[PDB]
Amino acid sequence: AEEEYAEDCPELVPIETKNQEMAAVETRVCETDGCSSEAKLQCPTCIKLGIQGSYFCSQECFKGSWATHKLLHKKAKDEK
Ligand SMILES: [Zn+2]
Ligand SMILES: [Zn+2]
Repeated sequence: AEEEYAEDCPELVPIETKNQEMAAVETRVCETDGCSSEAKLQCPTCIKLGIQGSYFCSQECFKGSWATHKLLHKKAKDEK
């Protein structure tokens, strides 16, 4: 054999909030489709990859959703 995947689900991170600016952005739900909870955490690997949103509600929930979330990281790119 050669090698296997090197994916990992480390401790999530808090969503960098801001002051009560006029041009603020409300509404924050768990990224998971089957989770309508308040999103407070964010995906670390996402910030690096370059994906929008990616906000979780809790680690306990992230650990699970990660099973599918990780798949999102490897989207289906095309060449036109
Ligand atoms: Zn992510
Ligand atoms: Zn959640």
